[PDB]
Amino acid sequence: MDQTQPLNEKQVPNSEGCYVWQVSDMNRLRRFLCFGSEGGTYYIEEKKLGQENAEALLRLIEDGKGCEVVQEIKTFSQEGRAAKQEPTLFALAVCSQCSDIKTKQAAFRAVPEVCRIPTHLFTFIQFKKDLKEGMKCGMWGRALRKAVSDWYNTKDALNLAMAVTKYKQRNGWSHKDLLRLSHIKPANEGLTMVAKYVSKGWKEVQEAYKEKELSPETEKVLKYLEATERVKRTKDELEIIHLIDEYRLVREHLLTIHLKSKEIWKSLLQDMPLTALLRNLGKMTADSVLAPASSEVSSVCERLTNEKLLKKARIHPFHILVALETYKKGHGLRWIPDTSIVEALDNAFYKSFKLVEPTGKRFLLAIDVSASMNQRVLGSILNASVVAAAMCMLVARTEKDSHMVAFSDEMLPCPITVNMLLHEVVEKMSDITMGSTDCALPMLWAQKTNTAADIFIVFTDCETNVEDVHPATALKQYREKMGIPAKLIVCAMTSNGFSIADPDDRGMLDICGFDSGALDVIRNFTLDL
RNA sequence: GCUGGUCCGA
RNA sequence: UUGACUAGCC
RNA sequence: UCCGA
Ligand SMILES: [Mg+2]
Repeated sequence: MDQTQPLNEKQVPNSEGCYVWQVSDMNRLRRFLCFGSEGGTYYIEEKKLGQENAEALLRLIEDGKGCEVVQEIKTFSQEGRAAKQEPTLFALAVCSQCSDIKTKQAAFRAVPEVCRIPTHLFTFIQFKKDLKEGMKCGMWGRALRKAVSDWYNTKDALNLAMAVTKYKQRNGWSHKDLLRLSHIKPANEGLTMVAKYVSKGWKEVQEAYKEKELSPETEKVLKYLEATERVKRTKDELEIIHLIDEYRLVREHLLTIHLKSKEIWKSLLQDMPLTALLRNLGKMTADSVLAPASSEVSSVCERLTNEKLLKKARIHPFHILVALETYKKGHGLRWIPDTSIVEALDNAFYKSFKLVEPTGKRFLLAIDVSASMNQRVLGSILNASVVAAAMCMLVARTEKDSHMVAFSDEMLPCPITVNMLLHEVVEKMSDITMGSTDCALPMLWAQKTNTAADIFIVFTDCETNVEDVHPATALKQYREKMGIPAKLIVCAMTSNGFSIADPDDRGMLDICGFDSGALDVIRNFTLDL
């Protein structure tokens, strides 16, 4: 009895034809939320992968778990546990469409909390448009009109003014489009002004409010909207700098000619929101606004390493990782990556995760480096082995008693250590992918060598394909031969529906890579909590 | 007063 | 933007 | 496709 044979009737064949278990639908939902389906996997094509997860979603709704789905989507969104928004928004769109009335109602109820910025709302609505044929249903019923109307009417006019000028339109939709389709009725004078600005433009608003009496709050909105117009009618460096300071305008408010100015950037740097700062490190370095040993460089490092703000702004470790890698590249533009910035990014990476108190148990961390793990993740340049290595570094730095190992169809030494800097672990890992997949190795190896481990964490895509015993079986053998209640945590690295964890074994757990809140689930499972 | 749906955006 | 239609609710 | 702590 080996992997090419089913262990029981509950097992199904994976992409290689070997037998594993079907991961639960709620668990597959989480994998989807964290990895999406873009780029598909080594075995499944993008489109097919998308349909598979969409199928699982519909199955959840059909099984009457639609409200649990929405709750899970909302939780991931609010806590920022997922690197990208597309998957959560696509899922919310499905739930808001054709689902049972309860599911649909919970979904729209979650719109304000899930769609925080215009880009989210625009993307959500576009997916509902794409789902319009496949789900045989229209989208502009009273519920969507109401949800969109509330999105605008429950917001402070001045804040909305910032939102509609910074994000005029994204992913196919503009605010004008939404107002036209929602037929919103402004809830106050500030909203009416903004609605008028979005629908007819500045000139219209100006003529509409001339000789008109306005509260002091409305006056603020008018002045702000005017500033966004004024900044586009001048090439004077100082006037722009003063408007930025005065109205806290951001990069999105400026013209191309303005972004060539080192001084405009320095003033832009003053109150640059966190994500924008992270993504423009390369640009500002090339322009010398982030000069070596400068005062800006030092300021930037302090912002990137402040755990409180990283959480507040919902900065995800994967964003940190991607930024780190491209910044280190030194080209995108050409620049000398600042070593202090590079060190701060490494530091922020770990801080971006939801940290927890250590358990003090013995962990054996095994990274799957088989050929399939060369698959790209989240449309980035980083493969699954690289991403999993980053997760291992996280766990290894949380649990002092951690041992890292690698494997394909044979055990291999791990070329990374707990003291390395992230960019270094990345370089040491993108040449390792090779060979077949034997997911039972870690447990078999530990037994053979008498290595004591309380927890086995295996980072893989669960596409095991060697004529060796089932990993579940290897785990059972380890428990008996070593006299240790070892547990296996399967850290999924894709959104396929396969798992080597035995559903009937309370000692085996399914979770997925780069869920910024995964360290919490691991701690609870480990401590039997 | 309210909430489901069809149409109306680009 | 500040709907049309339709189905229904208090 | 740039989440104002
Ligand atoms: Mg493989």
